[PDB]
Amino acid sequence: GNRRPIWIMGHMVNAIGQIDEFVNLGANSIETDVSFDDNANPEYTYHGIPCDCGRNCKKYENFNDFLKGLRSATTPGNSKYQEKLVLVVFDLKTGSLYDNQANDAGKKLAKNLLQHYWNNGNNGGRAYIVLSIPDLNHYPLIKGFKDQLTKDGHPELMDKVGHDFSGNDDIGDVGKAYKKAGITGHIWQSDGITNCLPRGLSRVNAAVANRDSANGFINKVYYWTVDKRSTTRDALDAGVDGIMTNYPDVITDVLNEAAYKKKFRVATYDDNPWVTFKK
Ligand SMILES: CCCCCCCCCCCCCCCC(=O)O
Ligand SMILES: CCCCCCCCCCCCCCCC(=O)O
Ligand SMILES: CCCCCCCCCCCCCCCC(=O)O
Ligand SMILES: O=P([O-])([O-])O[C@@H]1[C@H](O)[C@H](O)C(O)[C@H](O)[C@H]1O
Ligand SMILES: CCCCCCCCCCCCC(=O)O
Ligand SMILES: CCCCCCCCCC(=O)O
Ligand SMILES: CCCCCCCCCC(=O)O
Ligand SMILES: CCCCCCCC(=O)O
Ligand SMILES: CCCCCCC(=O)O
Ligand SMILES: [Mg+2]
Repeated sequence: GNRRPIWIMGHMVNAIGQIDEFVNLGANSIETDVSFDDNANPEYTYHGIPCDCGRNCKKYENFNDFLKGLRSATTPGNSKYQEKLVLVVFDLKTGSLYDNQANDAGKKLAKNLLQHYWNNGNNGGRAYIVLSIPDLNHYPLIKGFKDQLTKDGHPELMDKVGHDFSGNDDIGDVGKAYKKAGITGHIWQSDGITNCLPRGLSRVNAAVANRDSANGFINKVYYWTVDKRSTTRDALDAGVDGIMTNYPDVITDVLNEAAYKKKFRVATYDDNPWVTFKK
């Protein structure tokens, strides 16, 4: 059948200069960490120690600076436009926030994205955005984000926005979280572990099983963080849509192998990241 489109997601892309670095190695997507200040305002694109093996953990920008850089990379006609960069996953580090600030955090995020990424609707960046939340109890962040876009007069930008709960929770628990949030599509399901530690495929298989069942809730599945060819082949054999990596060129090389070229292709802007793939 048709080739499954694959998102090769550059991991921990937190300095503006790293956008080109990862995209030029073959990434069509990037993942970026978002720290929050004491008021639930996004503050930095900062991961900090501990981080993935072989990586500098401390590259960062003021969050709005990174957003303007991301906008340049994703706005057709810009000197720095990268046609290939089509999805951004914001890893919202909401661990520093009280649970009752989750909604506020969503609103502040929407304000920053609207102002600095989507440029108030004036020739904004075109990439699809996944809001990745590490704690199921922070689901009210989603409603906050939405409600803020709506108040600012850009509710249509939600068409470009999707969702992830990244905490490796039980899949049934994740589904219940979405049910509470009233979310019924644009769902990516992360599964993984730092590149420093070994992991099996049981939960990723279960996420794929949910995605491909008639009444499942997951649209796309991604595995993280994968820096090895063997692991890449395993994840692709398992049927994942996305692979998050410190080395996009490693993933690219595997996808360019004759056997894999026949079953997979690098996703482009016209592949809707919210739509479950069918052969
Ligand atoms: C919107 C200004 C961002 C800077 C925040 C500094 C003061 C903290 C605000 C408390 C959060 C209440 C949620 C408001 C959402 C909003 O309208 O920004
Ligand atoms: C290959 C034997 C098992 C892997 C050992 C765990 C290693 C931690 C993750 C980093 C592995 C990536 C391999 C080198 C990356 C590269 O291609 O430059
Ligand atoms: C982009 C070319 C696709 C069609 C190629 C037919 C399959 C043969 C591929 C053999 C592996 C060579 C890897 C080259 C990857 C590339 O740059 O396209
Ligand atoms: O893999 P994922 O669940 O999307 O989120 C990632 C992991 O949770 C881990 O914290 C890491 O290295 C990156 O900072 C995050 O992207
Ligand atoms: C109703 C019992 C909750 C089932 C588990 C839901 C998963 C996370 C949701 C946290 C919010 C708790 C609540 O108000 O339901
Ligand atoms: C829970 C976040 C962990 C990020 C990955 C850090 C790698 C392991 C470091 C350690 O030994 O502690
Ligand atoms: C939190 C739900 C976000 C999805 C936004 C798209 C549809 C919203 C329906 C509505 O207008 O209320
Ligand atoms: C480099 C791969 C070339 C295709 C050979 C086998 C084609 C097939 O699947 O029928
Ligand atoms: C497609 C609907 C997504 C949210 C519902 C999650 C579930 O199936 O329990
Ligand atoms: Mg991260």
